[PDB]
Amino acid sequence: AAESQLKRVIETLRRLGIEEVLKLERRDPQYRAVCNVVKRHGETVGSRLAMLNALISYRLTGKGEEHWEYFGKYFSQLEVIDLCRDFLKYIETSPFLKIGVEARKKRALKACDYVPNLEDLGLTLRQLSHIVGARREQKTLVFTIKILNYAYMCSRGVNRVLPFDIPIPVDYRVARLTWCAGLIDFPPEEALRRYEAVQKIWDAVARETGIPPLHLDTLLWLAGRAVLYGENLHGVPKEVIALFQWRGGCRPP
Repeated sequence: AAESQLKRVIETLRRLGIEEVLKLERRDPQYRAVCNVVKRHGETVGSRLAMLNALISYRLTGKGEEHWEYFGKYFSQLEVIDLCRDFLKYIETSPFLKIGVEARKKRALKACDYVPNLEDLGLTLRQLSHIVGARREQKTLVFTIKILNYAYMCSRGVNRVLPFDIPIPVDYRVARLTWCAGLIDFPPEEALRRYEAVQKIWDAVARETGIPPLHLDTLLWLAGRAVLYGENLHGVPKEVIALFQWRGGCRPP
């Protein structure tokens, strides 16, 4: 089943080009928040704020979307002076960051002075892995690279396709979608533990479709909104949504 589902996924996602994915990224509320902050604060400060927000985008109790919207509103309308201090204050203030707030502050503090290199995202990922103390493939780090690409694209007014060798950010949602598409036969909880196995599947999809993993992430966001949450944004077509409804209860309420 897993082999035939992988083929179906590839041959369906082949109907979409990388240029269409890049266009969809402009619609992502994460992109919009980042871009609003970069326009307000410039590339260097805005990219650092977006980076720090991405680094602490975990244990959000289902509020990731609201959290990015709040980030964008908070910093788009506020002067930033001492970036580290201002970020730490934001962590304390946010309605969305209350779980483990002290450890969020400590992680942000580790990265507070770090200036990402937006034109060498591979070196940036390696540096972040040392700063944060995580494997390069860990969800929050690869997600941070995606967010940094959003900041770069917005700042420079360009498209830039991410590397194939940076894997997809595997959170419980992505694990659930992978299971819902019949690509794994072990449950989402186990998949999340074994997140590299999930990444390997999406790396095969990436290679065969021409859509790098961090861009496949965009498609999974849209498909997930439709299938898990019942919010059809019409960013992906009906046949893409249907991929993720292979298993019985993979349906909106």
